[PDB]
Amino acid sequence: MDVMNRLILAMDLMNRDDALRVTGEVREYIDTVKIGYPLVLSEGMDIIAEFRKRFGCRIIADFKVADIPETNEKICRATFKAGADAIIVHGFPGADSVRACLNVAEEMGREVFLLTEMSHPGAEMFIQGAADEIARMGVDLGVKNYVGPSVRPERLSRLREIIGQDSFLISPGVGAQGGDPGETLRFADAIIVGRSIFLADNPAAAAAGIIESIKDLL
Amino acid sequence: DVMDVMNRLILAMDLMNRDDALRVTGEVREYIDTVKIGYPLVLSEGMDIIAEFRKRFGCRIIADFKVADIPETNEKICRATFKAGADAIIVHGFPGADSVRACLNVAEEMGREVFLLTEMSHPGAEMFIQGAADEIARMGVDLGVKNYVGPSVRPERLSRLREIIGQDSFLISPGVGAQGGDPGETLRFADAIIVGRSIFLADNPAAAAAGIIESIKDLL
Ligand SMILES: O=c1cc(O)n([C@@H]2O[C@H](COP(=O)(O)O)[C@@H](O)[C@H]2O)c(=O)[nH]1
Ligand SMILES: O=c1cc(O)n([C@@H]2O[C@H](COP(=O)(O)O)[C@@H](O)[C@H]2O)c(=O)[nH]1
Repeated sequence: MDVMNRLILAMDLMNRDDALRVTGEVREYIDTVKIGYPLVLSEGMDIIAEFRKRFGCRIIADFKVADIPETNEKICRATFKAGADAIIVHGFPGADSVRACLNVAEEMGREVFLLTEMSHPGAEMFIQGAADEIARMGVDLGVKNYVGPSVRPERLSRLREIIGQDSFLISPGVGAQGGDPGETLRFADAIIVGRSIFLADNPAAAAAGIIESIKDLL
Repeated sequence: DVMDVMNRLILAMDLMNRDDALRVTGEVREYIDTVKIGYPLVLSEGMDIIAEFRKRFGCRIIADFKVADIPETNEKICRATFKAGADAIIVHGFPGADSVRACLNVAEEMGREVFLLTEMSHPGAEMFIQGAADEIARMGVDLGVKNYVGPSVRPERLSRLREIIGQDSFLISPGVGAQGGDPGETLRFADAIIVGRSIFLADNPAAAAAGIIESIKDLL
């Protein structure tokens, strides 16, 4: 997966007008947008097709799928029908739930990203202790795409070690949550950035600035 | 101090087609006044489906969104969900206390309820969730969570969850019917059972619901 400027926009604005305007403002800097439930639940799944029509970007549906296998399959079907190129799945609910997602993705020509460890403080309670094993489970299942936390580079590095250099790894928590763009790209293929761009006075200037700071990694 | 679930039976409406979802829910409305709507239906038909159910049936709506993000995003998801008219939302506990608190804070501000999912009913739950479930439940109690979800298919685990949360907490339980859980046995511990496929895929969903209710008649 070739992500322009190694930068994925997390578009979590909840207003269609603002989301389209801001994305348009930064479109020259990205070709990959992560769309999550804040936008989808506020404006509908039709927003995905609208982004493809306007921007011709790839779309990662950040739905943190975390149900039983039966329901996971339905969620993935509905999501790929709406035009998502990929979907993010939690690993914590175990292997059968992940495999359900992998099956639908294969059927529809899409990718699954496995969320290992998360970036927020609460991740330390239960997720962090399971994260290495979740990553190994991903390897066992043939998962090739992973998500891990920018805010804990030692954990992100360990995740990279587990999955190998051939796997694709993207990482949120850059900017607002304190992660550093350059340090994160030591280990991740691409960084995910939301508020640092979309809440900025000048979103285009914010995006440009982040890219300038990693210019030599591109 | 808890929602009054008619017949102790909650419909899991996981049909993905608006016409079928509406038809089946209409057919069982005399037996059930509380409906669980999840992402299969919402991602297929939009959040306005919640409005449509309220308009047609006047049923309570539990949004089964298994919220499992960072606190910032959890807040936004809860806000959007309550704005659409959901009475309650289901939240995962495994992402930890700050993520749960974020949902509780929005629910408090907006006058709605959070249900905390503590262990799940599928085989995969044994890998990571089961080992964390007792602590997730205890965390819920510490945070002031009053409503919980736990699995019908592991009666020993459901019983332990009930112990942890106490008799005053509200507990609902899926996995009844299609996944093998027994209505009566489950209601030893849960306030209400959640049933999906064994009602909505039945030739006669009303008869399926009526039959389940007949089987637990002495527990109502
Ligand atoms: O561990 C994780 C996994 C995520 O998907 N995310 C997501 O990545 C984005 C981060 O946005 P921001 O740059 O504003 O902090 C949000 O959409 C959030 O839901 C995260 O922050 N941490
Ligand atoms: O542990 C759990 C938690 C759930 O929410 N569920 C949900 O409960 C419902 C079960 O439906 P069914 O009766 O068709 O098996 C589904 O909506 C599923 O997503 C579950 O099955 N197990």
